[PDB]
Amino acid sequence: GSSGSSGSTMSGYLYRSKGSKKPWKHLWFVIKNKVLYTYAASEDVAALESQPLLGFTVTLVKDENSESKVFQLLHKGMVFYVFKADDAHSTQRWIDAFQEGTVSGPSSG
Repeated sequence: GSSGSSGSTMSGYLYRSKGSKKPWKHLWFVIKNKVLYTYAASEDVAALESQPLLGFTVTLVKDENSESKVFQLLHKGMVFYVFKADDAHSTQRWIDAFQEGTVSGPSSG
């Protein structure tokens, strides 16, 4: 329960990695139709890749660079790729953004 609503679920440059000690990758990402699309530039003409968050998972990682500003994209239980967010606040967003992506929301009403 925070932030208004004006734009896509989440969109911002992040750093992809296959784990620690691995080289980061500056790429653009977006969340649409509950799918994690890949990009290169904000003003891109087409997504580099597209991967649905159906069955996937997310979790916070200790990491060395950050303490709680970087997460990992789990898939079936195994880490698919790493992701670093600007600040902690952001991370949480991406996290919940990735968490609420695989799920469909809790039971209400």
